[PDB]
Amino acid sequence: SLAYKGYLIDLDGTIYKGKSRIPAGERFIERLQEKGIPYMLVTNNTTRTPESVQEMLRGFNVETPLETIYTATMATVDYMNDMNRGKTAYVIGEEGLKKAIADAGYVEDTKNPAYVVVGLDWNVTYDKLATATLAIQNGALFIGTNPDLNIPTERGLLPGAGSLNALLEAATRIKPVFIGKPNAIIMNKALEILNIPRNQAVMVGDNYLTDIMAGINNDIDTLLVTTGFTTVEEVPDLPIQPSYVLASLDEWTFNEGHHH
Amino acid sequence: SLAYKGYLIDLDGTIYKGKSRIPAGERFIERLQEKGIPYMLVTNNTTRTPESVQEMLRGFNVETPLETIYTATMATVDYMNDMNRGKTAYVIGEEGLKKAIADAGYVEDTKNPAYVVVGLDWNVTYDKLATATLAIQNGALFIGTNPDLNIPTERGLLPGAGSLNALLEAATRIKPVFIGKPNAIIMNKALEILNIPRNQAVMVGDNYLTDIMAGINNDIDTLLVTTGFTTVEEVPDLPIQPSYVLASLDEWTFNEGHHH
Amino acid sequence: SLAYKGYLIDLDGTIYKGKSRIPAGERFIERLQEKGIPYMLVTNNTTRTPESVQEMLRGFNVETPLETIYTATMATVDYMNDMNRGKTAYVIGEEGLKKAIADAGYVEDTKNPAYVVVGLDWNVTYDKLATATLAIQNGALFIGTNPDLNIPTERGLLPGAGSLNALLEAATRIKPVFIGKPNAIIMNKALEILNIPRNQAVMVGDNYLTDIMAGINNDIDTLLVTTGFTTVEEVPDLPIQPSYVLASLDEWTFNEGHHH
Amino acid sequence: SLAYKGYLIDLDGTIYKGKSRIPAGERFIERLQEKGIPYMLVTNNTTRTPESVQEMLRGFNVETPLETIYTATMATVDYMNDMNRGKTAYVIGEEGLKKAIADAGYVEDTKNPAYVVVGLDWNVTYDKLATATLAIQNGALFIGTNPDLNIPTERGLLPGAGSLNALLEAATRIKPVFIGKPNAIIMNKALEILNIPRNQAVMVGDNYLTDIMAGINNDIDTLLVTTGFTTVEEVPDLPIQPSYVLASLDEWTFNEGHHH
Ligand code: NA
Ligand code: NA
Ligand code: NA
Ligand code: NA
Repeated sequence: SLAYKGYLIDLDGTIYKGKSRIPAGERFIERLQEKGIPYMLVTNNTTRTPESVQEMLRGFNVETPLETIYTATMATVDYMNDMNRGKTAYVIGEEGLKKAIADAGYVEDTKNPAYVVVGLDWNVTYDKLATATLAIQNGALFIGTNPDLNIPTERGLLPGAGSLNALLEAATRIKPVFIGKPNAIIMNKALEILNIPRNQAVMVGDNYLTDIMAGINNDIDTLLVTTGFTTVEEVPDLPIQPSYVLASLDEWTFNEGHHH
Repeated sequence: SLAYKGYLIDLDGTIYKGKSRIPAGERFIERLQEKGIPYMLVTNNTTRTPESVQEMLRGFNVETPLETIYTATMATVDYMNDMNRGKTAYVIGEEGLKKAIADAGYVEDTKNPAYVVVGLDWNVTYDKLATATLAIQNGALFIGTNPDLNIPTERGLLPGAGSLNALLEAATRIKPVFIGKPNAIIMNKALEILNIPRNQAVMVGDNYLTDIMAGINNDIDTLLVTTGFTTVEEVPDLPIQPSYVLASLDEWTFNEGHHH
Repeated sequence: SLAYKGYLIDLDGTIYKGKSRIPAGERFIERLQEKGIPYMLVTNNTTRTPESVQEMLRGFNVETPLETIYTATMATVDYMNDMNRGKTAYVIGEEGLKKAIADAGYVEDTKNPAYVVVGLDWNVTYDKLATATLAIQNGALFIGTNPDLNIPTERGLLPGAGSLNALLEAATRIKPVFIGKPNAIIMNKALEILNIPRNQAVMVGDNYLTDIMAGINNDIDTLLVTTGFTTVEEVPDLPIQPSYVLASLDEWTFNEGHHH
Repeated sequence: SLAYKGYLIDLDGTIYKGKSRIPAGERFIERLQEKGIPYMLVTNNTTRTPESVQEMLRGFNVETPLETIYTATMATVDYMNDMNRGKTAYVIGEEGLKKAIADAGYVEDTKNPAYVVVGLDWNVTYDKLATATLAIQNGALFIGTNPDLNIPTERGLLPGAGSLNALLEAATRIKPVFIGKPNAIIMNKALEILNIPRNQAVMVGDNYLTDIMAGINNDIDTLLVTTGFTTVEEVPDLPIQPSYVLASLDEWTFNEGHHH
């Protein structure tokens, strides 16, 4: 009857919601901190530095150590460093991702790069896509930062990183190695930093396809909170139920545990 | 032992090859004309008017009546007119396609168009893709002009119309109605203009996935000539052999026929 | 303002429903007959001879000439005869399909058949699937009779012909040529027998994915009647609306027409 | 310049080949043992107990502790125990898999089982497939033991577990959680038993799509030995090269390491 010993937690839709608060999300982090329970904040977003995420969270009454924040950009860089294929890349994405990759020592090579890395680019163009296509055809290791097919905006549900990757997969017949949730690489790396065994951890989030499938596919218990992307109405028809479903994180006691 | 009574024929790779001649292709049309055998020239290209195709072919010693030329742009417009969903559209593509659609009376509606039509756009942008995504989500009838995943260029095999459509299918979960070869709509419409029964026609081309599958999927005999996209080396491993495989159209006698 | 000149019409779910009547379906055929309007009854079912369909329909007060009935089995045989690849086949399916193929002169070849043909087999086995896999790998022309993923039964929605084909596509990497609705081959052949131009015909049925997509994908107007597979509640969320949606075929006047 | 500290190693195609020896594979294990380097033998096969694998390996001059053997059956049971959805299952597979699941306390429930588990069944039938389909539709957690599309036999490349899963995915629209290589679950669990950090481990095998993609997708260095499924000729066209490619395991020194 041991309680969970560590937490992996989504941000947008869970701890805050766009520009709006989720006060129970703020209290969830507050309570983790008061109890001394380790956690990681795990996001597919590739546009912010961890410093920027940390500062943004202060506006929602969350003061979290820098080292608790783990983004798909960090995991992408970490994977590139591990695979050790060479310090050249061609990148499609926002400045945050491009700067992280360049800061890690990867220099732009538009023709024979070791890596082609593709995240959301709000200003993607045919020519960027053609450049990536040829580079992939020429043998670069093709990485997608995150598989999300859409990104919610004030305009509506626009194409996400996963849709841009879909164009290149169609054009090259090469499937990208996707780093972000629900895939293994970001989960393994976040678990490593958490330094708690997988069977003592819980993944907490609002998004069934990224957060909850992250737990199902990687064998980690799951807490779905219905404050974000996955609506209350959608829960009954989920093919695989999460370990827990909550309307508010205030319902969580921290006494919950695996097989407990 | 009746010879084929009509021909459906690809252009680039078959009658000419980019800026270069295929002299036996020119002689194939010459011989059709001398024998009085009806034919259509059927292309997935969406960037030229039939007038432009006709003029271009003169440079390769081919003088063909305007009415022999049938492009994926024409078939797209014809399909839109038939389906009669309304005279509004949002189009991704080159000027040739956009002008044809506007000339047909479709006015641009970026929000609630009856149709979203997607062909190759050498200058596609995130914002054009986002606009199409929302319009499709809002209920527009989503049409792809042609399914080709790539387009050959001097640079290499770049993303084609089919790859741009792939991004939108990923972002919307809606599969486009593809008009161009090897799909039925362009084939039915070309056959209609040809005015010869399907079982008395042959589809002639260089490209297995567009021309030869056009015949296999639509039940029309096929002549593969290995002067273009599908190489001589690839022929043995084709999953379904064409009705005929030729190294040069000069080998064709016009005495060939169905079950003959 | 010309009325439609010919009809293509689904059976189960439209003219009758399993063992139960749809009286307005019976009256639809009665009215067609009284008005002298040509029609075809077009079904993906591969288990009955057209004689058997004709006799069964008598129990639902429908007396229809034998030549009005066109099944996926007939269209499969017709396609095999047209493609003229040789009088050998390996077949997965029920006795009705196997007998039709043998009656057409195709002899069983388990190793090097010209054709592999796959429909629903209520008693499919690993060994039949392995036999078909090897035969396809060896170069046989792989045909699926109909693409339906499921078949409704008293037990529930069981795997259909399309699901059996899916196993073989996975095992061989070869996609079958699917004959049945909504694909072109059965539609072209039914239209040929109907002998009415495509733009003067309407496809009538209860099943969006087979009957209504048959019209959308092949450019034929569509009448969805909500007495069968596609429910009234599902209509608003259809990606492409049918030309007409009716709760009962009694609402149809026969004065309806294309662009009319 | 630290050498790898642990090994994950495929069996058939790597340590032996069907009924035939790979003597350098036997010497690879001998050398690991002499050097005291920990290893796991990781296989997608679901038909043998680890005792049976251990006995079989003795015939190839390999004496390995029982605890070094980790199969897709073990990992499937482990995952079912972890997910803790209930002690009922419906299983498609061979007796080895069925016995392991029953030994773990899962009782057969053909209607409302907590789990549906699908591996290769040499005698699969329509009725077993229909039973699984309904059980999945009814909400069971659908698990595929291993994703391999084919299984090599004396007859040829027959349908594998992944192809049987493909039928059920088509019939249900539910994708299985695949346990076996190259998926994360079997890799994480083997790594756990190995008790060596991921970045100090190497995955060794003959099969690009299962063993080498296991390393690429899960961020573990890879040794491809060309004695089995992936041929020497196929190596140049691999989309992502392994960390090492060897013609014989005799070329490996055990001085090789990560970034070393
Ligand atoms: Na979220
Ligand atoms: Na061509
Ligand atoms: Na029906
Ligand atoms: Na192997």
